Amino acid sequence: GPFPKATPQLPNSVFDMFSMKGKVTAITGGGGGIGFAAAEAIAEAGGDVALLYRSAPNMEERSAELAKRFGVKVKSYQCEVTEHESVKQAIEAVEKDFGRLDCYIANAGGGVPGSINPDYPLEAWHKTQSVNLHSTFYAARECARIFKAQGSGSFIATTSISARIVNVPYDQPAYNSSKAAVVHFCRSLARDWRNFARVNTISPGFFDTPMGPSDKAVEDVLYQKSVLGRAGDVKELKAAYLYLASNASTYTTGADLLIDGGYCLT
Amino acid sequence: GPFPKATPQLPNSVFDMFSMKGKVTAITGGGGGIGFAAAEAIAEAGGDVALLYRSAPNMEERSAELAKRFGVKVKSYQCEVTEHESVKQAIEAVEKDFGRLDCYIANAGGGVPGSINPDYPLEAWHKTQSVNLHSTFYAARECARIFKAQGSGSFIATTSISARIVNVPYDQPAYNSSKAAVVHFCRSLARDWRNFARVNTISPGFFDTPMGPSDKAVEDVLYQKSVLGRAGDVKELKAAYLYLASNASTYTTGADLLIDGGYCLT
Amino acid sequence: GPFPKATPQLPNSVFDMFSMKGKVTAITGGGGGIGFAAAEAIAEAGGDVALLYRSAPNMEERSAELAKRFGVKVKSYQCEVTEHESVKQAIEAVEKDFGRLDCYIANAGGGVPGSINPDYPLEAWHKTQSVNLHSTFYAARECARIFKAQGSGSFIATTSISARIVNVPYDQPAYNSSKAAVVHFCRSLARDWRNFARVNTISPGFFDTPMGPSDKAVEDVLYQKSVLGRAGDVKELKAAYLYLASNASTYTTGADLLIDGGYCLT
Amino acid sequence: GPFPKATPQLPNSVFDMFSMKGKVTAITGGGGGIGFAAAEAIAEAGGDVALLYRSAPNMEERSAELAKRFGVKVKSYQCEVTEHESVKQAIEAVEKDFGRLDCYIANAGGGVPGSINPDYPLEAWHKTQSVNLHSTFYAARECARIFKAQGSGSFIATTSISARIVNVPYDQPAYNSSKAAVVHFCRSLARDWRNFARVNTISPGFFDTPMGPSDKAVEDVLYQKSVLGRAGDVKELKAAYLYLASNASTYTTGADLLIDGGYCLT
Ligand SMILES: NC(=O)C1=CN([C@@H]2O[C@H](COP(=O)(O)OP(=O)(O)OC[C@H]3O[C@@H](n4cnc5c(N)ncnc54)[C@H](OP(=O)(O)O)[C@@H]3O)[C@@H](O)[C@H]2O)C=CC1
Ligand SMILES: NC(=O)C1=CN([C@@H]2O[C@H](COP(=O)(O)OP(=O)(O)OC[C@H]3O[C@@H](n4cnc5c(N)ncnc54)[C@H](OP(=O)(O)O)[C@@H]3O)[C@@H](O)[C@H]2O)C=CC1
Ligand SMILES: NC(=O)C1=CN([C@@H]2O[C@H](COP(=O)(O)OP(=O)(O)OC[C@H]3O[C@@H](n4cnc5c(N)ncnc54)[C@H](OP(=O)(O)O)[C@@H]3O)[C@@H](O)[C@H]2O)C=CC1
Ligand SMILES: NC(=O)C1=CN([C@@H]2O[C@H](COP(=O)(O)OP(=O)(O)OC[C@H]3O[C@@H](n4cnc5c(N)ncnc54)[C@H](OP(=O)(O)O)[C@@H]3O)[C@@H](O)[C@H]2O)C=CC1
Repeated sequence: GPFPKATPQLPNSVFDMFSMKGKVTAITGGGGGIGFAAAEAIAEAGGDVALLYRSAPNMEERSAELAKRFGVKVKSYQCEVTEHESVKQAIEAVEKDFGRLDCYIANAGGGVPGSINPDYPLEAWHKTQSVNLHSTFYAARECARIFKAQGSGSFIATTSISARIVNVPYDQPAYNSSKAAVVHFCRSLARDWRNFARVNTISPGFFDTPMGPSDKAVEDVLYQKSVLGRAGDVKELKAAYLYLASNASTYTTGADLLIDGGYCLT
Repeated sequence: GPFPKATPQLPNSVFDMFSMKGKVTAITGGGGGIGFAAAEAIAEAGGDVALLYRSAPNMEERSAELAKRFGVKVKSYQCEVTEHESVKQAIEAVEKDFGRLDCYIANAGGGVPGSINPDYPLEAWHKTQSVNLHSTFYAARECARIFKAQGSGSFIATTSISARIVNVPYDQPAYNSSKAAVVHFCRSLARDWRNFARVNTISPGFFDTPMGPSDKAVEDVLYQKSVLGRAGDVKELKAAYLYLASNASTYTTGADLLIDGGYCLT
Repeated sequence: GPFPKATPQLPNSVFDMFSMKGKVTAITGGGGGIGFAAAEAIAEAGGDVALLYRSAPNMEERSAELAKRFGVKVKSYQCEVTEHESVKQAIEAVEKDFGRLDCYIANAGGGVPGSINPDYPLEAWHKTQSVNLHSTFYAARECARIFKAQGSGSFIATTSISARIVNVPYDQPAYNSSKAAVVHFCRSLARDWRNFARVNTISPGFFDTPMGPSDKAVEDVLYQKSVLGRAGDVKELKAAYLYLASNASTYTTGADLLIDGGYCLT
Repeated sequence: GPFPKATPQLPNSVFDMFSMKGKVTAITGGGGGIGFAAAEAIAEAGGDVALLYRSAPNMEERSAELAKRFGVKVKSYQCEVTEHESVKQAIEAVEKDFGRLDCYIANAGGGVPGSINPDYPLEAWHKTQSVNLHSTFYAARECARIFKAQGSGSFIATTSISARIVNVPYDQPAYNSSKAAVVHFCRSLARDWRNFARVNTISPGFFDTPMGPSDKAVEDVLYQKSVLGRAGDVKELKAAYLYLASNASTYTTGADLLIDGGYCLT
């Protein structure tokens, strides 16, 4: 269009920039460590939250608790992120029940570790790519229509240090490549969607979660590589999700927030 | 050690993590666009602010206004950042006056554009390195002592997109290299101050300040490179400075926050 | 077992380091611009070459021309890279016909451009990931066995500037993702395969092949962004492939060679 | 509209691309491990070489021996890279004695290690910056004139993994930041000089030279971080320097060749 494009009117108050009042956020892996923490940050900011889950229990009860706690709307939705159909239906259910969708957090993830050789099953590769990469694309694709119609939107993917670093001692090229794919996929989206949305990623290091250090051997690697000598606590991501989800970050697009206690420094 | 290092207690509330109450932040370039915006964010979070300036007028008046606005202590200090003695003295004055120093924001910057050839004065090169790079080292060196004695601290340097990309059409290798040096200097400090401080950088794209686009030619490059088709407003750096300065970001260290409206996506 | 690992015995002659005498190289996209250029480089260096193609015509005669021109063995193999069985069968045919496999160049690529939209078919996404990413995984999976049996190998993937920047004016997140994925997949393999092989990528900018600038609007961007103001000529990639394929690069692993005429600088 | 710019004269033979016959290369740190290896690669390719040294003994003999060995012209020059006049004096002498200057390799380096705190002398910071960063600027400044007159040139800086990662266990933010500075300074020159020169860097990991692993604690870090479990041998750099100095790399500008045995992967 004509240049320069309009600078938005912006709150004089930094805390007001963080407000999620009147805004709707959907979060996959909603029942998990990072996902629920993000939900708590956003619910505290006054935002309504859709918690998307697959196998997590008590989600209706956990939703009701979060809603009561913060005085916002929280509803849980079953969503199998490897299935486009399920990803789409969850998004359209959120749009229908809430009236809009301002933020999608593609936070569900997983995969299967292993060296690359003929002992690595072909399905292990594709399940891994499906859960981290294809899932993000299925969500983005459908969000694109909502965000374009609203003229606004914020897409966040939870990536990993594995997108830029190679995990040791348990090789996992599949998971590493799938997360790197997401990082640059989101960057491409930031340009693609420049007229109606921002797109950013958060790359956590090791966090105290069921997806954190699997055993003593990875813990020992963590204590050496993390300059802080410890795994993160999920509260330490809360502000970063809220930062990207809100008007705190209206000039932040195509960015990857590295929250890793210095893991990637050495 | 031992390992794991202890987690740091954090409030249950995401907004309480941003609180700067009881904490002291010193900010060079404190009379300037980005530096005063940062000061406003920190004062809003209840933090005390030392405003470090060189030639900016009415700093005593502007400091008192900010103090009254937010109900915090604000005091200005003359500091020439290319002189280690001036940098050291301002740091020691704030330490003496406020009793502590929790966050130093190495935000002052400048330099001289020009192609690298025999018409580029040696002093231009050295003034540019002094104002961006040496200044930061001078600050870090004296902050190290205070942070180590406190066992806590947050060091922030304002870098630039110029640390990772090359500006056009006006060549400025000196400025670009000086900002790249600061980004990795800071990354080096994050490992080095491990036991007592976090250190991070904020890399703005072009912002509407006296250091924003030189002329129409730079403007035209910005309008097509930035996917948002405009320069930033310093309000949109505010939340990022507070993020890093506070307990919002306790597992964030060695990071470079890119806030560039997509300039670097390409 | 113990450290340090043995330093390889190497020629005093730098030109001898480039020799591909007694080495077998397999190259997907072998009938294409970049792939045949690399074949010419390796044939000249005295290497035997397996040319892997899908639809390219006259491959038996082109192979014959190359073999005669350079006095090496050259054979063509039909290989559809989106299918694991065809990738594996080609690799195993080469191993049998040539007796060994020293270097594999995962050079075939493609994809479907387009904005991420409900108008972007799921099939287009998966076709794009298949030809660039899955293909590379399928080759690597099978090479791992040969390479470790041998105690040596060099895996090379042709990536793109699209791995690290986003292409304009024609959005293509699928392709950009898939190439980013390959870059870090190869980095993960470099660690994975550390005892028996080296793994590196070459990321070309725009080159004059059928995969080069698709129209005048892409050309105009290229002229602005490449500091050299032109597309590459495939001869300008030849040395980089020979460098990685040979003993010229025995301490080079996990690297991404950017050959882009400065496309990524600004 | 002089776009597109003509593609240079490109040898059809990959080995002819590496030829340095009729080309003059000046190498600081010429008496050192990497520098002399670079000189041998370039002498073998038929290039004339100026060995620039500060304190290295027997340089007149070592030059004469390299010249006789390869049948090229080799001369030595006393050059203190921290002083602009000495850098310029050596450049102008080379130009006068050899007639030309096609390639400058800013290879000299050093510095003083240490944590950043009041015990790190201001002089130590400035020495470190001078030897790595300012030296490179001093060379570039004067090379620009020669390259402009020639319409051609290849500027190479020897950087380090330290430009991209943080060394451990012995902190060295000064050295790290200076090297990072040089990487992006070079990237900036690649654009600046785009009409008459190419500009690239080579980032070695630890190599077996007096600037290699200082003690067994560094060695132990090296053996666990580099996937090849050993320090580099200087022969393993030769081909990379030749690659950048010659027509092997005519579309390669603004690139950083990482040659680190995978040190930066994990
Ligand atoms: N913790 C760590 O050390 C790190 C984590 N990450 C990333 O953070 C994200 C969240 O993980 P985290 O909270 O740590 O761990 P959790 O195990 O607590 O959460 C992971 C979530 O992924 C969901 N999930 C997995 N597969 C599917 C699927 N097929 N369909 C729908 N949901 C699925 C799970 O849902 P459910 O339980 O309902 O089945 C679960 O809630 C992941 O993307 C992970 O890759 C990145 C770096 C580090
Ligand atoms: N605006 C932009 O587009 C971008 C700016 N930046 C960086 O942001 C930072 C702040 O600049 P910004 O706020 O935009 O512009 P301003 O011009 O408003 O601020 C620049 C500040 O630097 C101070 N300064 C310059 N030289 C010295 C010196 N020798 N000693 C002490 N102070 C000095 C000035 O202080 P005083 O007036 O008191 O002399 C001034 O406050 C700089 O580091 C700049 O490099 C990075 C990317 C983009
Ligand atoms: N040219 C450019 O500007 C750039 C190209 N690249 C990459 O370089 C590589 C080579 O392309 P380039 O030489 O430029 O272009 P070409 O079109 O000349 O060659 C591309 C090759 O890809 C092969 N191919 C495509 N799909 C398949 C498939 N499904 N199975 C087997 N082979 C397949 C084609 O084989 P066939 O014809 O036999 O069917 C063809 O030989 C690609 O990976 C591309 O992504 C990267 C950056 C820039
Ligand atoms: N070896 C390694 O592990 C690594 C080395 N590097 C870099 O490689 C480059 C070469 O080092 P390398 O060959 O390994 O080690 P050497 O010690 O063999 O070489 C270092 C060279 O730098 C020269 N030098 C130092 N200070 C000055 C000065 N003030 N003026 C002129 N010359 C000076 C020395 O010259 P003289 O003897 O004549 O005084 C010497 O030839 C350096 O830039 C270093 O930073 C980068 C990564 C790793």
